[PDB]
Amino acid sequence: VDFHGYARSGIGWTGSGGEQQCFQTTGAQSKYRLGNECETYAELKLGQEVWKEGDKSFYFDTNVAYSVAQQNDWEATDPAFREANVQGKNLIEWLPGSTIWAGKRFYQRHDVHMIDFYYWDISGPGAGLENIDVGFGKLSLAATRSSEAGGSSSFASNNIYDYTNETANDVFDVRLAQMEINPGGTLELGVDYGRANLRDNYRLVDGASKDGWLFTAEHTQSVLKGFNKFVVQYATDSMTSQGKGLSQGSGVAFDNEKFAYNINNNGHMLRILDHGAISMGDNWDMMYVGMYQDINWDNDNGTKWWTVGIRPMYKWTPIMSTVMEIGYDNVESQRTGDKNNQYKITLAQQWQAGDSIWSRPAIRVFATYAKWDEKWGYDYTGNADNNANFGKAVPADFNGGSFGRGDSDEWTFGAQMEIWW
Amino acid sequence: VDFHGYARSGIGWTGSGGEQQCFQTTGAQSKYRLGNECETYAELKLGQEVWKEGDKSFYFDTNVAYSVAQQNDWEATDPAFREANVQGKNLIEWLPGSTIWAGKRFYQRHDVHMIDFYYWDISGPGAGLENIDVGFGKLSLAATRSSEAGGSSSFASNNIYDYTNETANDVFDVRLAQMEINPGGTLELGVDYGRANLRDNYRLVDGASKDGWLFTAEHTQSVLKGFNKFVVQYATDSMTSQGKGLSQGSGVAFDNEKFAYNINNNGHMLRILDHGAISMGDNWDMMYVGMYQDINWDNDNGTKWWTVGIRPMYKWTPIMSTVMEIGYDNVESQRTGDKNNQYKITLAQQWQAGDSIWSRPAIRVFATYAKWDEKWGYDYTGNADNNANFGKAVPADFNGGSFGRGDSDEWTFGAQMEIWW
Amino acid sequence: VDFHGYARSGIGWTGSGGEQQCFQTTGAQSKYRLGNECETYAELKLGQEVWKEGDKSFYFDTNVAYSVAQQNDWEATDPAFREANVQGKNLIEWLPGSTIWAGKRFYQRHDVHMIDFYYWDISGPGAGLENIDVGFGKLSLAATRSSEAGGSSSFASNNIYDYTNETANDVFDVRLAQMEINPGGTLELGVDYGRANLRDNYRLVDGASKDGWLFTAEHTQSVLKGFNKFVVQYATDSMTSQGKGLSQGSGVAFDNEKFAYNINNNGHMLRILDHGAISMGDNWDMMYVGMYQDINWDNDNGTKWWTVGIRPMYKWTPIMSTVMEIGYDNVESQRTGDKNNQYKITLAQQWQAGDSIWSRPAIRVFATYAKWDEKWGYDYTGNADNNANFGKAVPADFNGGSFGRGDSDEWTFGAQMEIWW
Repeated sequence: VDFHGYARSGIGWTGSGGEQQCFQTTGAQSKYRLGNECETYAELKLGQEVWKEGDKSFYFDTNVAYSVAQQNDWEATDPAFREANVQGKNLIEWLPGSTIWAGKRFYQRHDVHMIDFYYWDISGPGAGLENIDVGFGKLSLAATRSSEAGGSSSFASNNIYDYTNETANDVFDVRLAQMEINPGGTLELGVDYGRANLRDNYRLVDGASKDGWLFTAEHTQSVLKGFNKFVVQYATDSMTSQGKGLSQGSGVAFDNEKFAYNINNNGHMLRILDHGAISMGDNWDMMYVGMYQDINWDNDNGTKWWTVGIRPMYKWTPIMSTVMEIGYDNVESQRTGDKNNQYKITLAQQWQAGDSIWSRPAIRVFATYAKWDEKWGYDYTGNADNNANFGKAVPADFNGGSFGRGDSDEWTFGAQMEIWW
Repeated sequence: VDFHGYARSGIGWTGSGGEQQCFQTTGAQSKYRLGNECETYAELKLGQEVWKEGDKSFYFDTNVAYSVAQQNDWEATDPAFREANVQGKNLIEWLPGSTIWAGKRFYQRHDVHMIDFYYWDISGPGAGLENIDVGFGKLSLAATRSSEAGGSSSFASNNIYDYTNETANDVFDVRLAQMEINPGGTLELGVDYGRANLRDNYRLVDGASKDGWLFTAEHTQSVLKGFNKFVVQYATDSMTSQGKGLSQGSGVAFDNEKFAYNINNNGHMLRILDHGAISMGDNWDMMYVGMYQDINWDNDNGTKWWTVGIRPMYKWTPIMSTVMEIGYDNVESQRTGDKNNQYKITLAQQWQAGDSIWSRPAIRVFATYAKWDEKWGYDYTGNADNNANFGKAVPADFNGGSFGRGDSDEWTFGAQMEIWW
Repeated sequence: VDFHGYARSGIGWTGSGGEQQCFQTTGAQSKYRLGNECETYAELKLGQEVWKEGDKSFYFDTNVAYSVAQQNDWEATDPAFREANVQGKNLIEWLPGSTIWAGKRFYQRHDVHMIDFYYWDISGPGAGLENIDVGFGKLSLAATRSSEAGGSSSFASNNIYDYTNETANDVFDVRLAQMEINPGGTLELGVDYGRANLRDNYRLVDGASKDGWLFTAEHTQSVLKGFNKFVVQYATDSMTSQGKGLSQGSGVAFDNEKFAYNINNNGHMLRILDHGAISMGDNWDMMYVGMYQDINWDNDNGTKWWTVGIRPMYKWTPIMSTVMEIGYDNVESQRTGDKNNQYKITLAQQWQAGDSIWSRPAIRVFATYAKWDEKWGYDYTGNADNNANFGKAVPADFNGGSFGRGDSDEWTFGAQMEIWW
């Protein structure tokens, strides 16, 4: 039985009082993690090679995830059964070294550690033919699925509230990788096409985006005993809302009172990313990220995002270090032109099982400080029926209420463990 | 740590549109599985021999099941803790080779693969003395439990709605097996007696069945490098509703609005079964089933069921085959004499880890087609209070509404994995 | 992968009718377990040493618990993710043999088997430095967390119902152990300080206890090839309600209708305990417990508790025994001076994997008998709004209703498995 996973768990306090709090800029899609995570999260994998005959083999893999608030011992929770798939390597003579798989599986996820941001992830139930050797590089094919809460209707109606049927979306993915465009550099290219797949006779709202495209290109260059990736992505319509490769072609959302509202996503998004990890000598290691993301929608409710931060680690011993992280966000509302921003600074003393910034288990003792000044927010007051601006970007003082997080300060501090096995 | 289980997971599409659908005849208790399963289902077992001293040993066993819709990545679910038992072999000198066990355990289940039908299953919490050698065969004894949602009352009342207390049922099982009635053939005989066990002073409805019998006889004959089982079962009253060995002696049910209705089951059932798997040479394998089941109840709401189907596999290679399944159902309403029926045809190309129709992991690519013509259905419109025919078999056009599945067609197709380890 | 746990599961019946019942004296905090447990409970641990370099190592540990009613096969449940921590041994040169850990962890629990009573348990999320060698003994330090459902308010109000905010409590623990005060004897001393940690600006009710102390001293003396522990504990205010080391400094509770009531706990508690297990020769083993616990609160609603019982085992064979348990409780209401009491006698024939009263797996067949005479109870009739005595100790016949369990009898009997691996 193979046992693997990820887990993070801990204890913390807030300067001003009570249990620890975490800071994320309103409008951004990520927070700088170090000493800024507030949950016990864990994935327990148990897989096993069930048959091998020479080169031919069949691997079985599973993954059950748990997320709890870590404010008590006995914490009950509905766990999520995220993967249960089978991969068969070399079973097809004519296309050697390639795998065929089917099942619920996390498929080639591309992410950015310090921000816990995943920029290319189409995982879900699915199937595919992986690593076909095309000579200059390796070609892979896959189809995965997702499905939005409602968004379809049993009959034509002008009433949005009639569109409460779960509406399924399909994604077709093609990638070409490990192409050595230069010395030390590699190039991957991928194309994603997603569409809402409707039941016989159901209909979507008028103006519903229905489908879309995602185009990815990533260059991986080896450097300073580390690496540096530079990405460029472009998405259209149904691919813009999630922006990782999954489609939401229905345009319909829901208030907590189950009333439907309209989150139409026709428009486009452009992402420019560069992140990496380099070692500069024997006593220093450092991770870094820089990004610019622009979601411009037809309905003027997009955003323009900027981030940068660095995590330099200095090693006193092969198992004791002092890690520090500094990050900055700035988000501008497409609808109002106002700007939200913040910056975080964390200082931690860790003990890892490795001489790397990439090595875990790690045990930390830390202190974090953050100052923000947010001038806009999302209007979620009311009901999607009571409110006509439900879900729209509005200024901080709109109609005398307060929107946004304010212009304030805070510091927290505590102890935590983190680990992938 | 011993790791075992079962899991099935995949992706699919329906000809006419949307995610894949599955076909089961209204009134039948099973569907022909190949390319006709719509869930990710999985059982993860982790057991371990905890003590051995010679012949004497103690085994610990557990089983946690998960069922999800496989239409998304993160799918939370309440898992079911189905087994947690301890079996002690040879601990009793005077009755050698026998085991004593206690705990929640799946106990000697008899089922029919292609239809996923279990015809003899009394699993649940329980205890027993297993495999006592009686010379001509092996004798086993057990007591297991079940409990219906409500059906008991704290005081005598004429009001059904007063009978909302969980009512427990007990089962006492005795089997005698591995009797060689002929060359290559074996005979098992079993008797099940179930009864509702009431709390001091509680009462059941008038006319409540209260108890019942299940009688089983199964002959296993070795043939064509395979086998063929022929079963005959007979049940009375409380054993007729579930019809696998568990008792439901209260006769009370519940609408989604929690109103109680009366599903009295006095009557009887007779089942005739023959299924098996045979290899005809080196390039062909085939599974087959034939059944006739008649539930005749005192209230005229029974059914008369017929099924037949075959799954012949032809092997191109020791790991590539083409499997095909053809099945047919026909159910007649006891109350109305009308008949529902359907037939399915599936064609699949698989890759297994074996040269057997019985060997998994398996990875499939398939297409299924089904045509049905149902003339009767169950009336579930309304409320058990609003409706007086709530839950009764009624014709397709009864009071102008539509009951049944209709007279239609459809085809689906996709990819799936399946595996027991 | 290391696999460990605990599990208990089984089947039972009640003399007078229905599924088995269990007996616990109203007002006591425990029941004598043998043949008196009514659930399938289980903890599955999967941990693993992930890195070792000489003396230095990092261990990863997890624990998922399941509790079900064992009255049916398929029993769905929300499981509780109770531990997920990392312990690093010898990572700090200057304080050898000591461990630093962080994460959700069960930390040094002290309990009494036959009554399933835990008398010193501060487990929960947390962190600490363990086993520092102080020469005469070993010194350990830790901080763990808990959090009450509500009890805090966003603004000052006189209305209790305004205090519905989850209010977090912190605990700071210090222990000094393995001090050989005598030949064969050891002494542990510990101090716990708990307090409610409020969010900036929140307030607690007036009179709220807010904090408290727990003082523990335990002497472990080796005897009759077994041991005997003698404990003395003293707690004040917020430490009195749970009385194991966790703080509940808010004083607010909640009716099932979510109305808040006031369970103020200013006061103190004193506990005197002595329990142990001794072998007297080769054919006898016996566990025993004696306790006196007095919770005296400012609001007159405390209790004065007394227990004693013994579990003597006689061994016919190295794997067959006859175990018997006899227990007695007597609880007196501080508010009314009335007394509740009961006594239990169980007789069982077991088969263990060991010649010890402490050895499992065990498989039992038993019969239990209990007679009680309760003269007081807690008033839970009504609503915390409807009722002004909601939650108070009141006599058995108060206002003509019946409170308490009565003056009665009963016997049950069945089969069960129990095991820690």
